[PDB]
Amino acid sequence: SSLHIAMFPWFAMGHLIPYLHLSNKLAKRGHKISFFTPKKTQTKLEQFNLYPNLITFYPLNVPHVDGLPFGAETTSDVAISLGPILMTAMDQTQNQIELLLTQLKPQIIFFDFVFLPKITQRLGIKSFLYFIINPATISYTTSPPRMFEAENLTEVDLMKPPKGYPTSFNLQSHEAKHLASTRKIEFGSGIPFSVRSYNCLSLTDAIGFKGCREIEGPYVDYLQEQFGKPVLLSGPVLPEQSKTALDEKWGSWLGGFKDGSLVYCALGSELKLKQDQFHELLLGLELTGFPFLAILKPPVGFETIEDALPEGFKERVKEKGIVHSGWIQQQLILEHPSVGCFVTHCGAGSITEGLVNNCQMVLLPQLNGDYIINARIMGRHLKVGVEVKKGEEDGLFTKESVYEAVKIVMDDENEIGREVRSNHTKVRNLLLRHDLESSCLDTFCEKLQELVS
Ligand SMILES: O=c1c(O[C@@H]2O[C@H](CO)[C@H](O)[C@H](O)[C@H]2O)c(-c2ccc(O)c(O)c2)oc2cc(O)cc(O)c12
Ligand SMILES: O=c1ccn([C@@H]2O[C@H](COP(=O)(O)OP(=O)(O)O)[C@@H](O)[C@H]2O)c(=O)[nH]1
Repeated sequence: SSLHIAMFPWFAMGHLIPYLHLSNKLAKRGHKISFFTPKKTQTKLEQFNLYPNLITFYPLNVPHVDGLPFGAETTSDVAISLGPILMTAMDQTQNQIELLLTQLKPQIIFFDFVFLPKITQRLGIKSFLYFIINPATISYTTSPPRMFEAENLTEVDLMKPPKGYPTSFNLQSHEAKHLASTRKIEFGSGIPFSVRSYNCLSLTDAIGFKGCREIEGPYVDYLQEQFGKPVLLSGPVLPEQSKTALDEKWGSWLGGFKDGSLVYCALGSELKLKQDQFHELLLGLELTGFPFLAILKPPVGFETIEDALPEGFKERVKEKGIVHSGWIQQQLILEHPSVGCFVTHCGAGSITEGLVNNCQMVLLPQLNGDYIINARIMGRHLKVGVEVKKGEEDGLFTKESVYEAVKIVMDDENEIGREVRSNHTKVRNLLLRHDLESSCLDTFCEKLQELVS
């Protein structure tokens, strides 16, 4: 029988988009989806709704919170430092969420962040905490062994995995320092960041993650053993095709370059670089001599790309490089045959989009636990990309380190480049295997049915 599932993702494009990809896959199997979205953002989401008769959007008014910029609805609307205020606004949607659940009466609600399970169990609805970040990240920072240390968890503590963690990788000093401090910072309604997610993990009926057994399996197993409740896998949430073909302006421009010759660089929809690293990144791309398309916000303190470019940059790169601030159809750009290299901030959505395509991956994780852990897994475990080197204590890169990583992967005679290409091909063949995503969804839907039994 078909399930009625409500979707309540965090107010961020990197959560809304894969939640909607998954919504489409579930609607193809006959399930009815009630998709909760901030009101103005719904217009930008319609392009991803392939089953409008089964997936219905329900708008949420993002409430005012002192400090939240007027009209803001997603993390793409606010500086990263204002994310906690947007979380307070999510928390404050509780009244309109309660109303929606009582009228719509879904069997299950998928959610982020809102530690909701008390309301749903009052209403006889099953709560499902559904992550689109890596379960390796949650396992590393939010498993019970980490939370019982409370404020005694130091940077030295975070240089080791928690007890029982299933794999090994290394963090740099500045990364463990970042994890140790930001963990304690309030993220919405006075709740420390890791406490919030741990409360969600503890109070929800079941947990799910984007991913497959072959890659995410050890982490989901560890989390199931630690929290003693089902931790499901949805499959890798392969991107669905959009109803909008590639913008002719980009299609024309990309089509002027030889196959596999262009370096595409994008650091997602949320973050802004500081000027000095913006300069180092752009000079590093220029040094390679390959054509490039860099999708970047103007750096901190600047309002236009033009004002922040290194001196003489436009004049030198001419028509071979574009640095662009606006939202583009990244999934369609990565499919274009001109693209030979993807310099990625290692957001989990961008990683999936890179892996299912042919571009060589250069890993430039920004300062966020999931980006860093995705980068270590991709660079050291799957070995599908080359990571740009950062200073151990300062977390900064040089233009020469960007140049070096791109040069390695784009050099047909470089054996590291050939290696990461071969490994990437193996991972793409896995993720696109004719029965991989379907058998993940088969198991996923069987366990959701068990949950509502
Ligand atoms: O990046 C992490 C992350 O997601 C991001 O969190 C950012 C906070 O600044 C932004 O909000 C951003 O948009 C969002 O994607 C979540 C998270 C997601 C969904 C949940 O339901 C939830 O409970 C937790 O947990 C983490 C836990 C870590 O220890 C380290 C991490 O790096 C993350
Ligand atoms: O200009 C842009 C920026 C991002 N994306 C998409 O937005 C999502 C970003 O998710 P990810 O986890 O990679 O990064 P975030 O933006 O959340 O840091 C992915 O599906 C990207 O394809 C896009 O289409 N155009």
